[PDB]
Amino acid sequence: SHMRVLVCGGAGYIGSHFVRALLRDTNHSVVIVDSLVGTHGKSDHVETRENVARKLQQSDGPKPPWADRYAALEVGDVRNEDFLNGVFTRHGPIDAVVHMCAFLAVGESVRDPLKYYDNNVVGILRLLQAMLLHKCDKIIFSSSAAIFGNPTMNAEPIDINAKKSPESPYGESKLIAERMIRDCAEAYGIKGICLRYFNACGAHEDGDIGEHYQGSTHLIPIILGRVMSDIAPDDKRMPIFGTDYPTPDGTCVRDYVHVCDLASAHILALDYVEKLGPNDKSKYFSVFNLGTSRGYSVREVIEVARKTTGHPIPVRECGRREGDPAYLVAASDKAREVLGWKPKYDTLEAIMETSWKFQRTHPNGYA
Amino acid sequence: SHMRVLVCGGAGYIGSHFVRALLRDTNHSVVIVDSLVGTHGKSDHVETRENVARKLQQSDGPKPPWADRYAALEVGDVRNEDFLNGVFTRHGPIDAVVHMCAFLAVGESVRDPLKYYDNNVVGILRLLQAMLLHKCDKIIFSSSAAIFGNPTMTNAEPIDINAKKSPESPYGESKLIAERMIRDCAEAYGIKGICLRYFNACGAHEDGDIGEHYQGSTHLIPIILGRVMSDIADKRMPIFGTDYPTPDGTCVRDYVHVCDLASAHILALDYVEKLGPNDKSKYFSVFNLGTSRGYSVREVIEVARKTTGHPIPVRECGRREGDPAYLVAASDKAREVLGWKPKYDTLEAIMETSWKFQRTHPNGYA
Ligand SMILES: NC(=O)c1ccc[n+]([C@@H]2O[C@H](COP(=O)([O-])OP(=O)(O)OC[C@H]3O[C@@H](n4cnc5c(N)ncnc54)[C@H](O)[C@@H]3O)[C@@H](O)[C@H]2O)c1
Ligand SMILES: NC(=O)c1ccc[n+]([C@@H]2O[C@H](COP(=O)([O-])OP(=O)(O)OC[C@H]3O[C@@H](n4cnc5c(N)ncnc54)[C@H](O)[C@@H]3O)[C@@H](O)[C@H]2O)c1
Ligand SMILES: O=c1ccn([C@@H]2O[C@H](COP(=O)(O)OP(=O)(O)O)[C@@H](O)[C@H]2O)c(=O)[nH]1
Ligand SMILES: O=c1ccn([C@@H]2O[C@H](COP(=O)(O)OP(=O)(O)O)[C@@H](O)[C@H]2O)c(=O)[nH]1
Repeated sequence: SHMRVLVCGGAGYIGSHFVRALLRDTNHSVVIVDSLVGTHGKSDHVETRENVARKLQQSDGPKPPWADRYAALEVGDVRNEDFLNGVFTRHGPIDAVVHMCAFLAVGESVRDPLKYYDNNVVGILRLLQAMLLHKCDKIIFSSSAAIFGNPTMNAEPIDINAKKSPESPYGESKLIAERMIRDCAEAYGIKGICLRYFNACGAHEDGDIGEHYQGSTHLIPIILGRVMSDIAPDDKRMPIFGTDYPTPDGTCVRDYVHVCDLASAHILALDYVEKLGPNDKSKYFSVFNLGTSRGYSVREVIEVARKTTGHPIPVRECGRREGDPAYLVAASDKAREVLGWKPKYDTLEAIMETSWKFQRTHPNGYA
Repeated sequence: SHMRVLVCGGAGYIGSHFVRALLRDTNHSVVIVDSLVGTHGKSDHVETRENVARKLQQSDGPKPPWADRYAALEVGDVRNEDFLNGVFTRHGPIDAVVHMCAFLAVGESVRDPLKYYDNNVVGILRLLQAMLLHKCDKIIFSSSAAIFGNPTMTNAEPIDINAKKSPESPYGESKLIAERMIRDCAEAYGIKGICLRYFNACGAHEDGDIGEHYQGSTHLIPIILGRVMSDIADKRMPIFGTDYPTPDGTCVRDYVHVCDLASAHILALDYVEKLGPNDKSKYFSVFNLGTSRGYSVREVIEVARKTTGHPIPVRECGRREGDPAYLVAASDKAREVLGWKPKYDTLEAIMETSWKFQRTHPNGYA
């Protein structure tokens, strides 16, 4: 069911996996708008017309059914209202917006709130205003488990409607965005879906795209980066942020969901909003928690990395990183029931293997 | 305590009363920044150097202690970076910011959320960024009872500062996010902030020269008094919703005089100015400002009838979306910590000042 999709932040980690799924599993037209602030100012990995061509060229073998599928790339900031307007006009009519751009280092948001409120909140504001101006009535928003925080001061899978008590400015910025999108449904008829990803991880089976460790603030990429340093010719120990949490082993528990499963959820979300009609209205705004429903502590994740890489990965216990909730695991019944979401990755072992395959073949990232 | 104060939205209804209190009851320097979007693009009422000299000229009798006091006026949008930065630079150093600008029609925020999220949220964001850039560490923010919304399922009692926040409108959401942004700036940059939740602002300065004119107003009392004016200077007074979970079915509110709100800001300014390195836990504070008395829409109209002597015919209508059923304030902390002492209690006295201003201003300030 062809549809022209505008993917903000599409050159990023999760965005690249979503775009690839759009290009290989759908007939939608893809337009990416990214400032490249989260990609070191480069876009060699983006599946533009030229990049896709070079890939099919440099390599030999049966031409894939998606060999001619590519996305357009518009480089700029979504807060630059002029730039944004030009993108909607030149690539219009835009049927749906998938808003993935943001700053997402929870620890950094606590130290520099304004950087996060500006980019995260003003960014979604500008998109919503552009959608209204250009008659676009469908949006899929990248939310987070960070909107939940710790229980109001049993730890079990978090439901979509659990209380929202953000433990960081990052979480607050995602939460206000959901409120804004919700209010636009009632006021302007904008159909929106907020997908709360939990801990995104893994890499596409092809092993060519993923989250490089250099400059990363996330657990697994950092662990694998320590291995990339243990592999190199002779403190390289793996830092554990906080061991005094209200969890079984004292370290934070998270739900690691594969980026390819997150990608398929967006395709299902797009089909859902596209089928909504005027009688649905109460269904114009919906939220879904995306996770495997299984949790792993920081210690357990490191142990899986050790068994996946075959390396020692010496650790070192440190103090808590401000902004971190003790436990964040997802209950995804709504996503499974309503969207028909069917995650292919369940164990961290299989996920970790795809992350390692990508990292171990990219000592310098995409560079 | 000679402090230079930047008052955003200072040309407005509540801002004008706060500025007058600053000029007559303090020795602070006042700089007003306002786009005049809420004042019909005019500022004849603002107590600038010129406007104040005209009052003096027309006045007969000995000069008051505050005869020559005036405020500077910078006309522009706080969301305009170049403009805001220029104001901080030319009038600097700015010691404290009193952020009063915003759009505040609860009913309109439900119909047009983006207009409110933009102005209300981006406005406070720019001010906080400017404060950081220009080394300003003190801010007093105009919050609202709208951040509370309805109670989660009893006994309807005055609302405590830490009651659950369940905004019933985008307007309430915009005020709430501003409080969380200010709070996070305390922890991160050492910015000392106070969020004053005004409840239903009403009344007018005893002088009878400034207030909220009915033409273009979305608020209850100004609209009621406007119905009295139109008849003299349907045409029936509309009651929005009569099926609310209240004693008489209409919304209950806490009407607090703008002059009492003004004195609370002066007390708030003193509170943040006295904060030091040891008072980290006090860098972010919130206070609910109300009389603790509630009046339903029916009761307010009843008071207006007696105050004006006009029949004020009515027509019951449906609910205005975005309205909580009950909003009355418990002001224990404001009284205990700031030493706030409201001079107006009952609505009769308040209504009297509102009527005095309106009846003498058939065309507003025009
Ligand atoms: N990574 C996770 O575990 C996780 C979990 C929950 C939610 N999320 C959310 O998913 C989205 C994507 O995350 P990611 O891991 O792919 O991160 P990422 O940084 O790789 O992707 C974000 C992309 O957005 C771009 N961007 C940022 N601000 C922009 C702006 N103002 N204008 C244009 N482009 C801009 C960046 O250049 C980057 O390419 C974000 O909204 C993030 O908050 C991520
Ligand atoms: N009136 C009430 O009952 C009430 C209750 C609770 C909270 N508040 C808050 O108190 C404050 C003042 O309310 P008021 O009744 O005096 O309203 P008002 O409209 O008279 O005052 C607001 C002033 O801010 C200005 N303004 C708006 N956006 C601006 C911008 N972007 N840049 C520069 N100036 C801008 C307007 O021109 C206006 O002069 C607002 O923040 C309002 O939300 C009012
Ligand atoms: O070097 C690191 C990086 C992260 N973490 C922890 O691993 C968990 C996941 O952190 P991440 O930044 O990868 O994602 P988040 O849960 O903040 O969205 C959290 O408890 C972090 O404190 C850690 O112990 N050491
Ligand atoms: O013409 C009007 C205007 C307002 N109201 C009601 O009076 C109460 C106060 O409304 P207002 O806009 O003056 O202030 P708010 O409580 O929204 O901050 C609310 O229940 C309104 O619905 C009314 O019944 N008729």
